Amino acid sequence: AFAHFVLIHTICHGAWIWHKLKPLLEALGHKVTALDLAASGVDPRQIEEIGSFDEYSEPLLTFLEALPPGEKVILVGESCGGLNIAIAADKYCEKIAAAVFHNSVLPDTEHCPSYVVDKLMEVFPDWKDTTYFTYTKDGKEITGLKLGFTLLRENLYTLCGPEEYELAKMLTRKGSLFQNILAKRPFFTKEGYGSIKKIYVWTDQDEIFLPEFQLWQIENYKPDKVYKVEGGDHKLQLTKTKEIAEILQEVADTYN
Amino acid sequence: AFAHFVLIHTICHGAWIWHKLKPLLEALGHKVTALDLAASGVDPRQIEEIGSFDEYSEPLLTFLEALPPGEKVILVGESCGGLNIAIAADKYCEKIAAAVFHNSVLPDTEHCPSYVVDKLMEVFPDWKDTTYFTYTKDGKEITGLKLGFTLLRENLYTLCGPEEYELAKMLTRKGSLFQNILAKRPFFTKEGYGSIKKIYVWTDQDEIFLPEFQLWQIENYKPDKVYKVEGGDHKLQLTKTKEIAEILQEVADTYN
Repeated sequence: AFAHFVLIHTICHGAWIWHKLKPLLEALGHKVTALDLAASGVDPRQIEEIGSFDEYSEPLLTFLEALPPGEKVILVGESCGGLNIAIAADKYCEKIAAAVFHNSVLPDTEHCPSYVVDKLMEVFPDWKDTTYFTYTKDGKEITGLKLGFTLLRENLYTLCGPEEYELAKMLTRKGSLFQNILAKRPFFTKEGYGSIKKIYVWTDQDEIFLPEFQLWQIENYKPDKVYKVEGGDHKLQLTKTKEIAEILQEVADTYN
Repeated sequence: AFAHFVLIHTICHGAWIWHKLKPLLEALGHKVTALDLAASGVDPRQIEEIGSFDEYSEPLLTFLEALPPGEKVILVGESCGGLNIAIAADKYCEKIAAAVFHNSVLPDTEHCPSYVVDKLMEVFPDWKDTTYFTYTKDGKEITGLKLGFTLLRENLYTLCGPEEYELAKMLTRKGSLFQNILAKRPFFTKEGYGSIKKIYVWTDQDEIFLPEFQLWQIENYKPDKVYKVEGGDHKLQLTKTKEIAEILQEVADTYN
């Protein structure tokens, strides 16, 4: 079967991270949309204009809003993109056939929206040469970050080629986790987000979303299906692109 | 010998086009700077803010202005980047060891600055699915363009892999040739631009800067050295990355 996959990058990244996977999925016959979220990739906004993870999610919400009635998509979120998935599913659950988490945060409905980010920061406290700053938006102080090039090289792009790591150095931008804003956000709903099918894809060789974290997330909020990819690195859509496409094909054949 | 290469993308592109060549040059021991020009790549400006090719060149001029006395670079410009080279050389000629034209326009000092663009538009009049718009800046009507995806696929990225063409679809932005502004600009100077060493690199399999155009440019304004790369496509830094590095090494060993 064919599906429309909507690929959702993580903070400080853009659609460009999907530049290998998107043509491969298209070569299997799928439709693929790879969005730039707010203040990401070639989006014209800067992060200091964005006040919350919800506002950061606008391009995804707008895209979903534009789907004609009856059209459903499979969302695919990497790393912090799982929070964009949860936000989207609480507005447009009827348009989501399934959500695929790709070395991603997996929010739940019983704890506040910051819960799995808080845990991530306990498991992986040292972001190496990443730099931080603060800005104010809508009366709140927001911590921005710019991912350090050593962190990128060693922990996110560990096994990626030099030409892929170069893209990351060139294209990663200032971003934010909006952790303190998530901490005060209404909880993700059982009727929206809680109802969607959730497929969790990961590798135990991820050097930033470490096994203790990912296995903690799976036990915290049981996915409908788990796929473990052997080898690769945090950026499985670069290091294990074919295996990810293979998994996404199966998802398309299972969930509609 | 080692050099500091400054890589200059063409209109509608960004530093990202150099993502294969930059690490290769670094693997030979060079220093490499790959800039985003105004309103290009992840630069925060939009094209409608930019009024001339000189203003478009600002990041290059600022970078050159920041070089301490005595430091010289080798500029490398692809496609329309040769006009950024000429603008830069009329301000900072003493900081330029050489300029390398990479399937690039080659402005001169005897004709107005638009001369080789006017000729390009005669040789290659049909930009396929490229779209155009107009905006006004500093009292002039400027023609903007967004490169068509068929043009990209067939004429610029002809032999590039699907994952490279995908990057182009994702990351190319609205831009401008500023042709009518170039047409009224003071001529490039003999003392500045005219004095710099000019190395012209091309392939006769370029499907947009066609052989008639490139050979016309070489006869119009004789380069100090010509290198013809066999095969590849317009984006030689993607299809012939090693050959381009090889040539740039020789340039570094010849010109300082």
